Amino acid sequence: GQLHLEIAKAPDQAPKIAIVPFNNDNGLYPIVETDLNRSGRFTSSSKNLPANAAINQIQASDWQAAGIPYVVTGQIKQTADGFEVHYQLYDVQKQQYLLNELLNVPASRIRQAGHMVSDAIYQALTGIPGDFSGRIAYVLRNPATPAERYTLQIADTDGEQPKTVLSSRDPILSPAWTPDAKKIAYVSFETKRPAIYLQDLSTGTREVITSFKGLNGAPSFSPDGKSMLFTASMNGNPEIYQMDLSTRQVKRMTNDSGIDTEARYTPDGKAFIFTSDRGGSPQIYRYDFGNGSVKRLTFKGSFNARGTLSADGKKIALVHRPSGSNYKVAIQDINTGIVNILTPTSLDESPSFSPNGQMVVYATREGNRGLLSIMSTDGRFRMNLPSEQGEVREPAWAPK
Repeated sequence: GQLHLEIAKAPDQAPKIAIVPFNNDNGLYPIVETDLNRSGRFTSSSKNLPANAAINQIQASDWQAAGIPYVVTGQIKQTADGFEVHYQLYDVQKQQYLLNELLNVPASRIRQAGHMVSDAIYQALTGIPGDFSGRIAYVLRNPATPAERYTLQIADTDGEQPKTVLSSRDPILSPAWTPDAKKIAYVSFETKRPAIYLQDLSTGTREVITSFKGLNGAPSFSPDGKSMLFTASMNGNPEIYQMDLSTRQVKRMTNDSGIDTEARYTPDGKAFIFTSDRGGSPQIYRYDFGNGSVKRLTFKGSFNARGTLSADGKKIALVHRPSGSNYKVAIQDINTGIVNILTPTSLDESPSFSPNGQMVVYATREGNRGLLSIMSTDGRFRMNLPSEQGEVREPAWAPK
């Protein structure tokens, strides 16, 4: 675990979830209790318990007395492959089970099993798919390690189980997830000329998507899996290009505005958003594939840039700078245009929505540490992913 997990701002008040230590536990329930405490919507505990419950044995009179609305029980039984977990979620007020599930775990796949159990608990309580399962890509930058100055890594949502995709003495920029999260793309300078690579995460193998003199990078993949957007400045100023994956057909679309830009597809495949200085200030515009029109989306402030789309397609995470203060991570509703400032940030860098749209990851700096921060979109939960050394940049939450 290169990125270690911190909770910075717990939700002020949230329902509590009691989790009874599973009999013959494998180390599973502490992971579940930790996930529930980083859900941004609940808190959980397993130590100072007011009662004693188990599988198919719970009495709600004592859990109400302690003001506990939700209780989780479990049973672990070893199998030939690995172990089984039989877990339940009990609603105390309704006096009924919200979950009664068995999950087969194949041997040393314990952290993924706890995230699955926690994902089911979260969905049973909020109706929103949990995001404790899933991966986040990031680039570790350490000039105090010239051999691995840049390292592209993929880790779990808590930073555990990191997987190094590529390390190099040269810049590695802008990791972008393929629609089904089976492949990852990135801009590499391991050879002097920048090149967008496409790396199969199953077999390992990579391939050069494009590579020339004016390539800026910032890749983004079409929801249909057929096209890719990227930034490149053949001469002078960066511009947005769309590639067709089948024939490597490149042809340009929009911005020759004098600032660096990045294009991000809308999840419906109808359009993409991008940053533009064509109005005299960096704003987020929307290019419609249908008629080729460009429309401004952000109107508040003198600086709106580095926008990304929520999977549902109704929210935009962006970098917002009121001319008085510095960079802020902001959320704008697409339907209504209401801009929600989430938090200050130290880096003019793109945020990334979680698949459920309830979380957002971004790169910032606190103290002398370059770290990743995960915040709930409503602004009450902060989660920190600091590095032991160097800085963490350009996160990309894997989609679902």
